[PDB]
Amino acid sequence: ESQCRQNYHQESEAGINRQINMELYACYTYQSMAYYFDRDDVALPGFSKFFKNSSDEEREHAEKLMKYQNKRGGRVVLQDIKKPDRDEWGTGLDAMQVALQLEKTVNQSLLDLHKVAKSHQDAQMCDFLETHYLEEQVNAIKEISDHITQLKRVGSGLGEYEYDRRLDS
Amino acid sequence: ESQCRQNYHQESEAGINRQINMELYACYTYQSMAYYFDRDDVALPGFSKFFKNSSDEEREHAEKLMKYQNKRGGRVVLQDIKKPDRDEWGTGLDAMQVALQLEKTVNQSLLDLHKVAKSHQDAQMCDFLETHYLEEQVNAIKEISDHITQLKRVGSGLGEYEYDRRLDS
Amino acid sequence: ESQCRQNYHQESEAGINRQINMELYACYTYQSMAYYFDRDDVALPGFSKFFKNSSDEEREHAEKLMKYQNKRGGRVVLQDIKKPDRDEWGTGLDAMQVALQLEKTVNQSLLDLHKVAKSHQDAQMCDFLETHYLEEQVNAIKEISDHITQLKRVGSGLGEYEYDRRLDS
Amino acid sequence: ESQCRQNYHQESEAGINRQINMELYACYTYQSMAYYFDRDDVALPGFSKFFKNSSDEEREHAEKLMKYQNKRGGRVVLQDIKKPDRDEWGTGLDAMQVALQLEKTVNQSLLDLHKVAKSHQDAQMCDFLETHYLEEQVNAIKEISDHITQLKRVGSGLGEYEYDRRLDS
Ligand SMILES: [Fe+3]
Ligand SMILES: [Fe+3]
Ligand SMILES: [Fe+3]
Ligand SMILES: [Fe+3]
Repeated sequence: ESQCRQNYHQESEAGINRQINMELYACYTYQSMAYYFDRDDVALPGFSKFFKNSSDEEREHAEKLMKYQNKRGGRVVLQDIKKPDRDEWGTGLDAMQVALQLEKTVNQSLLDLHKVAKSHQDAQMCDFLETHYLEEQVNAIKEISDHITQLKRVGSGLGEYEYDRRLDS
Repeated sequence: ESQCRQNYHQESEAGINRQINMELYACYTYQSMAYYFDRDDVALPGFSKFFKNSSDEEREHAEKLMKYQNKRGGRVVLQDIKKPDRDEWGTGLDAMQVALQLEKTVNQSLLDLHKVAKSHQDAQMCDFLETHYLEEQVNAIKEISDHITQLKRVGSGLGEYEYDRRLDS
Repeated sequence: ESQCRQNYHQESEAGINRQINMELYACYTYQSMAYYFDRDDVALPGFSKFFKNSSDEEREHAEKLMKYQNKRGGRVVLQDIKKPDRDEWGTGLDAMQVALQLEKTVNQSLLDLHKVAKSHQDAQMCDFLETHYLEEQVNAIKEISDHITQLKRVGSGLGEYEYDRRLDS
Repeated sequence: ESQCRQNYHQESEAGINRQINMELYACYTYQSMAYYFDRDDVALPGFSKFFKNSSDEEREHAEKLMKYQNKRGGRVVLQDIKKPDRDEWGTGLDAMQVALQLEKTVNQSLLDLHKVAKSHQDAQMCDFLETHYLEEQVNAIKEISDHITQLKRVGSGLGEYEYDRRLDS
């Protein structure tokens, strides 16, 4: 047993490893959308940049969990990173609806994992997830929702071009 | 009864006073290690400086609890500060193992006291301890653990000299 | 058929996707080594930083291939990313030997893919791989080889500690 | 026989003169599109600026071949520059489709000429074309292709006006 370990349950630890894989899956999907919108027959560089940055943030989320695992005395165990669901992602509106459901999926995995820690009375881990994970998801979901509403307002064609310019700046 | 007092249980208050004394005990032990490594027959100024700073942080921890006690309407009641366990602390590796067990002791006293506050539904006090106490202990324990692992890697003699240079910068 | 496509053979295209997956696999193994050395019972932060940066570079390599794929009119197709071979990586010297064999694996794949492009007379793709991929692998293999030679010179114990300081500074 | 000449085949030399004329023809067509969009009944100053710059780049490409010709010991021989194919170029989307087919024509000629040099084992000339000509054509074709995709997204009318602002800014 690790010399750090104090108040850190086996179940919390494996949840972290589960969530790490979840973040990496999010990162992989976002990265696929990014280069999907870089395609010459899509050509939406603002959407492309928005998802590339979303990707880099999910990967940052994952490494902080890895860092946390070590801080508490857990051990990182990595699984395969499953490829994204689709190879093509449709219109800009389509990919953002996928993004919303993705972020909500991640939020649920995080809310479940907060439950494990509260159950085991892991107060520090609860605050860790409150401060560094749950608040980001709430902002991320609201922001993507706003995007969805705007993409429906402007419609297709010129409207989708104009919103892409908005993500590009 | 204090005009501040709201949602602050008698048991939470006396736990604070208990923890204050615990922090001061930590400060006193660290201060003893600091000047132990300042001895001419020990002469490890980097270890000396590491523990002197650890001491100053524990004392800062204690005064913030005193400040908190007053914020909530409690009353600070101070007890004797028991002298440290040992007068001499052995090698640099030895004193860090003592430090780890010390920090873990403090972490347990804090985790227990978080339980009192959660039990009394003292949400504000839980966040106070999450934000300002529990996260520091997790970082402090991990950092001391790393030190222990390194002190075993470099061994005694020149290796302990080299690590002391690392704490001195 | 993409309006971009000119002189871009379907076999070259599928190799890019192949190499993309290989780079991502390299990235994943380095990420694993990085947080392996961040463990409290390993505690080699220099080695940890070296592999975290190596990780970030492989992902950079992968995104430039995705970018290239789109430039030539190909289409990115992502596969799973297989978990790294090991969960623990031993000593600093051990993980570097793995890194050399990893880099050589990546170099071999890149060399094979340069063959596919020269066969199809894809001159631009050859220079792309020459300029942005083959030169880095040669430098990377040599640098890791130097690291291996040095880690054997200093031996274990204090010597592995000293080299970790060299990777950190 | 030039005192420079080494490993420079007469067929490579005559191809350079061939390509010089091709670059100048590209330059001339872009110059025509530029002032086509400066017409008061077209009035697309962004498109006009984009093609004026494209014009200036092709002439730059041509002068570097003349410069190269002299470096290797060849001799520049200039032919007529044929008027552009059209006098009017239609919509912004139309002229970009012409531009893509133009760039691909130039790319094809450059690829053929790279073949002539590799056959004659003119390694330096291959890298010259790889470094200074083939990479730019790949980027140019992709950028124009992106433009084509966007001009179809925004449609005509306001959409063509908005994209013109994007090329102007
Ligand atoms: Fe995330
Ligand atoms: Fe403390
Ligand atoms: Fe690589
Ligand atoms: Fe040109």
